[PDB]
Amino acid sequence: MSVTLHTDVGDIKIEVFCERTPKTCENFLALCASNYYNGCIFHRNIKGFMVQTGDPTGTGRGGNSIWGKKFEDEYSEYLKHNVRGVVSMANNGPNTNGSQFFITYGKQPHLDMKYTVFGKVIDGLETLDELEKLPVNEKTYRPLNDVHIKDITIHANPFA
Ligand code: NI
Ligand code: NI
Repeated sequence: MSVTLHTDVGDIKIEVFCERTPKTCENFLALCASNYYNGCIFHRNIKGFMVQTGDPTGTGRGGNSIWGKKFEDEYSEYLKHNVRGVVSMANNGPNTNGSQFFITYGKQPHLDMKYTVFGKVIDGLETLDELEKLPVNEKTYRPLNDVHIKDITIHANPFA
C-alpha cells in the first residue's frame, strides 16, 4: 500500500510496509484516511538529518494514535534508516508511538531499533529536496514559513 502527501512544496509518495509493521500501518492509514494530518505542518526540519510532522498542534509535543493512546514499537531487522527517504514514527522512548512521523534525509544508523520504520519515499524526491532547503530558525529547526500537508491520498489496492 502507499499514500501521497500533498504538501505546499509538492507531493511525496510513501510506500508503507504493512506486512512487517501491521499496527503502525493501520494507525497511519487510519489517520490519513480520516484527514487527521490535513493542515499539519512540518514543525522540525533538520538538514542532513530529517524532517518531522504529524502533530496537529505543530509543537512536536502533540498528536495521538487512532486508538487515542500511544502504541508499541514494531522493529524489524529488515527495516533500517539506511537511505534517504525512510519514514518512521517519532517517539519519546519505548512504545510511545502516536501520530507524529519523520522522513530521513540520509542514512542514520543510530536511529535503528530506536524508532519504528514503516515506510519509504518512492516518488517525489524533489519534494523532499525542497523541504530540506527550507530556511529554518537555526535554534528550533522550525521552518521560517509554515509548510503544510494539505491533504493525503491513499492509493486503494484494487484487491478488495
Ligand atoms: Ni495535490
Ligand atoms: Ni497554517
